Amino acid sequence: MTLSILVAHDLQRVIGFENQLPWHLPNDLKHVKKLSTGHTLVMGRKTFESIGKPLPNRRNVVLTSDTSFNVEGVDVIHSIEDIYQLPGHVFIFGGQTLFEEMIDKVDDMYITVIEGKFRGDTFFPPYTFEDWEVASSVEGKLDEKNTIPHTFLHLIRKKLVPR
Ligand SMILES: NC(=O)c1ccc[n+]([C@@H]2O[C@H](COP(=O)([O-])OP(=O)(O)OC[C@H]3O[C@@H](n4cnc5c(N)ncnc54)[C@H](OP(=O)(O)O)[C@@H]3O)[C@@H](O)[C@H]2O)c1
Repeated sequence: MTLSILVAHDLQRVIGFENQLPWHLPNDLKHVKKLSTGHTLVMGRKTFESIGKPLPNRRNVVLTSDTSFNVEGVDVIHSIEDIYQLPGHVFIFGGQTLFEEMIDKVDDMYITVIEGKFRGDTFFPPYTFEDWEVASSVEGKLDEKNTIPHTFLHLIRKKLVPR
């Protein structure tokens, strides 16, 4: 069951400020929608509270220690271990804590690199391309509504081989 990270981060790996995306970029929300519709998003509780409602047309799974959590349209899990039981293509959708927890465990990552420097208070963990093969790299198209340069990366973990 393919396990992927799904994230947008800026040139300094910022992913959030005051529990919201620091950028306004409609084409990347379209990207997220295209990739995850019909599949599963796993997210930590703050990320979920940030969006406020489940994203439509896909399974929303929320990781929390709160056994009181029960939101309509949302499935709850209480540990990381539960992620590996989830059927199908599972995307780790945030936030900083969950990415830190999962970056060493996922098969691959769909990263939108936001090609600017924003003020942030939450970050994606450092990673090196030494470890990740660029399966694809696609420059986002800019327009009136989408004015920050950005790049769609699909990265796949490199195998460790002798020599
Ligand atoms: N740029 C992007 O693509 C993107 C995408 C999504 C989110 N974000 C940003 O990320 C930020 C939030 O990140 P964050 O790290 O502060 O919060 P987070 O990871 O979204 O939520 C953390 C919460 O998840 C629960 N949790 C995490 N690990 C757990 C475990 N092993 N077992 C049980 N529960 C666990 C805990 O909830 P309880 O405290 O309820 O137990 C924890 O407080 C927001 O600013 C958001 O905008 C960015």
